Amino acid sequence: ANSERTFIAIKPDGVQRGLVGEIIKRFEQKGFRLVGLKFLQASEDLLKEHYTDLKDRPFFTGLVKYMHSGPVVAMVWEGLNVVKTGRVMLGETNPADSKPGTIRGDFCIQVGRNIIHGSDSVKSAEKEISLWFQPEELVEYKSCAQN
Amino acid sequence: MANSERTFIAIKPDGVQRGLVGEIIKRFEQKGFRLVGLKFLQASEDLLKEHYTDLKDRPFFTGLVKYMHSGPVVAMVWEGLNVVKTGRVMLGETNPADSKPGTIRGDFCIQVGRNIIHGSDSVKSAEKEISLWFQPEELVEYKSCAQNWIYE
Amino acid sequence: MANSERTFIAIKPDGVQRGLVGEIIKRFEQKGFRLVGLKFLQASEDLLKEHVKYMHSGPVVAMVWEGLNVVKTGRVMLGETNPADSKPGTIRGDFCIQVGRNIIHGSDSVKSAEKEISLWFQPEELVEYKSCAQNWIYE
Amino acid sequence: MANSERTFIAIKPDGVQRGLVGEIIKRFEQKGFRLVGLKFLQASEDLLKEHYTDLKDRPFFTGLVKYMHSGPVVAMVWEGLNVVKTGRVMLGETNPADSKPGTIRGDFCIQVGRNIIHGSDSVKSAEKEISLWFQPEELVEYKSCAQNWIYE
Amino acid sequence: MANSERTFIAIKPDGVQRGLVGEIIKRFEQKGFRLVGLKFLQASEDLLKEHYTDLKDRPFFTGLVKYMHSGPVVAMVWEGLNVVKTGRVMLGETNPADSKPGTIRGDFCIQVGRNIIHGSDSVKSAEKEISLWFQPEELVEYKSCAQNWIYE
Amino acid sequence: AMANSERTFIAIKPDGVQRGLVGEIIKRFEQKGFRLVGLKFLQASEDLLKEHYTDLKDRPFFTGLVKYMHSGPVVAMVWEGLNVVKTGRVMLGETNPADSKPGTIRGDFCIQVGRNIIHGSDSVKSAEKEISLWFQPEELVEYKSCAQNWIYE
Ligand SMILES: Nc1ncnc2c1ncn2[C@@H]1O[C@H](COP(=O)(O)OP(=O)(O)O)[C@@H](O)[C@H]1O
Ligand SMILES: Nc1ncnc2c1ncn2[C@@H]1O[C@H](COP(=O)(O)OP(=O)(O)O)[C@@H](O)[C@H]1O
Ligand SMILES: Nc1ncnc2c1ncn2[C@@H]1O[C@H](COP(=O)(O)OP(=O)(O)O)[C@@H](O)[C@H]1O
Ligand SMILES: Nc1ncnc2c1ncn2[C@@H]1O[C@H](COP(=O)(O)OP(=O)(O)O)[C@@H](O)[C@H]1O
Ligand SMILES: Nc1ncnc2c1ncn2[C@@H]1O[C@H](COP(=O)(O)OP(=O)(O)O)[C@@H](O)[C@H]1O
Repeated sequence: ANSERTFIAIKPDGVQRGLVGEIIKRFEQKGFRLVGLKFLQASEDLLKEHYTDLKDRPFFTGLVKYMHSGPVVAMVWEGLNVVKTGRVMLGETNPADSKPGTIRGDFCIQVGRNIIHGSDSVKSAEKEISLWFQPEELVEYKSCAQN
Repeated sequence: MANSERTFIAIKPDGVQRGLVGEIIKRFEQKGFRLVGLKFLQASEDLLKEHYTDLKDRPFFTGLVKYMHSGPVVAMVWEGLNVVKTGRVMLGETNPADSKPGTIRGDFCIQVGRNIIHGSDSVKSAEKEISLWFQPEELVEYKSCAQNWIYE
Repeated sequence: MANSERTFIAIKPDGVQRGLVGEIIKRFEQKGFRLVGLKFLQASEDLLKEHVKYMHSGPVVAMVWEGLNVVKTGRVMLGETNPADSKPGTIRGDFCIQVGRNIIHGSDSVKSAEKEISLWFQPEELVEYKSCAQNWIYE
Repeated sequence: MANSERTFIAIKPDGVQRGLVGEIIKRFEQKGFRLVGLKFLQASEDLLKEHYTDLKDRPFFTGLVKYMHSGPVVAMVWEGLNVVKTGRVMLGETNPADSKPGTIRGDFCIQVGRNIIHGSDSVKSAEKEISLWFQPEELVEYKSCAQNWIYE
Repeated sequence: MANSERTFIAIKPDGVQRGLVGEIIKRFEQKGFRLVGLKFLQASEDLLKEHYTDLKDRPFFTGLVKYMHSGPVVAMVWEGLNVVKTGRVMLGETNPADSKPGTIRGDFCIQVGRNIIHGSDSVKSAEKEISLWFQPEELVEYKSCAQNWIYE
Repeated sequence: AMANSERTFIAIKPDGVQRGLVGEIIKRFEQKGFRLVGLKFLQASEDLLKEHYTDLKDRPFFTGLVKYMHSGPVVAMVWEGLNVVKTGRVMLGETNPADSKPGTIRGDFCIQVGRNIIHGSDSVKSAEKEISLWFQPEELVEYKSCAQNWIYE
């Protein structure tokens, strides 16, 4: 359980508003280990697969186009309960319901521009990780402290 | 439009005296709200009693006005989607002991009589407080750049 | 005297070794509590504080903070005892992962605070001073 | 009287647009200077040409006034010992590429035409800038509790 | 054209291990530079020997390569006016003891053998280092909204 | 060899404490990589302060300096690291805060030379004198951190 991994993606608005370092800092100071990190403009096919459970939803077409309008930071973090805690750190889906102290609570307002994505479960994490990262891009090392 | 709601935020004299003006403003800037009005003044007793007119019959009303008059305040107007209620969440609760960490009052103050900040509790009180503290000429209009990334 | 309530906060070795001492003290200063005691030591015979090896393996920063409801609010600022339910914005919510390797301790109650303060601090180490912003904190 | 020196500090439109108002204010508050005046406005073209009258024959003067008029600015007056000279040191240099890390311009901007902030370069120019931008009632007098620990 | 200059910035393994990645990135974001490339990897010894090829005859070369290979590094490309020279200024000096407070090396490290960050020293070095560490398809290309307020 | 075990004495003056800057100052030394060795909180007596500032006893500001340093509690610290004495002074700034640059403690947080919030040993000689004056040897704690492997080669 100490080696659980989650997928975190900084959406284009978050990149455009200069929030990459702030977001990464919150995961670092929390104690989670950085495993994968890349910067890319996600293709429309990749995004449709990423949000496949929401294709019939009314906001899907605009969601895929907005996630394609700019580059994203794709990340993998490792640690105990990182999936659930990552979701807690992110906030709620609607930033209006995200508490102060959370990433979405502190830094954004509207649900269509909520700066960050996080996996909802281990099953979604393993699917998102293998979708966004090849296995050789995931680094394994012993981060300090921890123990 | 919904993305044009406005609220009134005031940094109370204890928040100014303790050097919290920048910290408070920064929270509204980084959240994505747009600064519309900003002034710095020592509010008169008449202005404060009209501001707190719904509390005229509370036992703490006289002490409230005297403390709000004991020093300068920062009066502000912030604009954005749901800015009134979201502003209240960012401030915390009336009693800072009920304000959770991460809120302005939860992080920076202790006692209900010195809660450093005020925020409009409703849209109707907001426009009432805005017009009370600001003239229409003092409210600035500008399209910031990141609104394409703040709103759809 | 209401505003004169005191609590005992201890930074455990993981907090010290991860460089969080100043960050933790800052959260109490910016909140408005008054620093009363502050010392640095490797603790032995910790069998009185608890009712032991990890607290003896390294250094502990022991503090005494004063203010209205400092015991209750101090525990709010630390976060829940498990870091998995601790909210972002709290000390444990921001910096802590698991329960065993905890970074910080805070007094459970006023009665516990009085006991822990008397055990860890001599009376000569508790400094009384009037801070300037305390009349802007209290009514 | 030396501890009562005042300077004029203005956050330019790019500074407001990029959300640096609270950050800039925080640096002056944490330094120990006293906030005296604070207002938010879109400066008229006459006010800006008067503000930059010593540069009217420069090739960039026209673009400077237009850019300064392109958005709202935050006008400020700060008080303290050597606040004019120290204010310039905290801002950095005219070209952000010459501004050192730790200063406002060094930390936050890149090119001279977009250097987010203005500060008076002398007591004389500060006196003129403060009168040009502020009315006398907009300057607030108060004693902060910090001053006994800031000045001997 | 000048505003499209690019530099290579690497966070060294000690910087990654001490939890400084976000701090370092934030200094480049808040300054106004545009992130162009970003990757996380454990660099091979041959990559590291080519990167520091001008130092192959230095007595510390073997220890430098081993240390740079002992953990994963964060590789980055940043774009902006004078980003190469300004990146050096933000980094500090080779010896952290000569790096001023406010710089990355001056704030965050102590020993020359563990100075947490690398940055290109020249435009020629940056072009060599960028193509050494990145492939062209990894260099992302976009119009940051916050760019009409950074550049004239 | 033991160059990384050099120690300095840093004291947060009463104005630094009263203005709520204790956490800010400690953080700068922590994030730099220096190791906290000693830490205490006390209202230093006049006899202690006069010994601490003995080289200044004939200066015009000596009596005011001792009185102000006694008017409230100070945070006394010992920090350890390579060249921590000289580097600590750089992190502090100059005697006059008006000559202290942004990014330094005195440059960011204070204004006047008489209220410069912090003290730091000006030499290795001064440091061992100041450390023993304010601290007994059993108050100096020993530990090694995970970061030491990444701060020093
Ligand atoms: N009502 C909506 N309008 C526009 N976009 C939405 C709406 N609801 C969700 N989205 C977008 O779809 C993304 C995925 O939503 P979902 O997976 O249900 O929540 P979460 O973001 O917590 O995983 C969100 O990040 C958001 O940007
Ligand atoms: N019991 C009390 N004693 C002293 N002051 C109080 C008390 N209750 C409220 N106040 C002050 O009156 C102000 C207005 O009260 P109210 O509008 O009910 O709270 P809020 O400001 O959270 O909306 C508060 O900001 C607080 O500073
Ligand atoms: N060569 C230039 N190109 C574009 N803008 C300039 C140039 N020189 C100065 N400016 C702008 O005009 C303002 C006033 O210039 P000056 O008073 O000399 O600098 P400072 O504001 O640092 O005192 C500057 O802050 C800068 O924004
Ligand atoms: N004297 C030295 N001893 C050990 N390592 C060194 C020494 N000089 C340089 N290095 C290492 O080699 C790297 C490259 O050296 P150089 O290119 O001269 O410095 P810079 O990184 O400042 O451009 C440095 O960042 C440092 O980590
Ligand atoms: N001219 C002065 N007036 C008042 N106090 C002073 C003056 N010069 C120095 N002091 C105080 O005495 C302390 C010791 O001075 P000194 O050791 O020479 O400087 P530093 O503290 O930078 O080493 C200073 O930190 C300062 O607080």
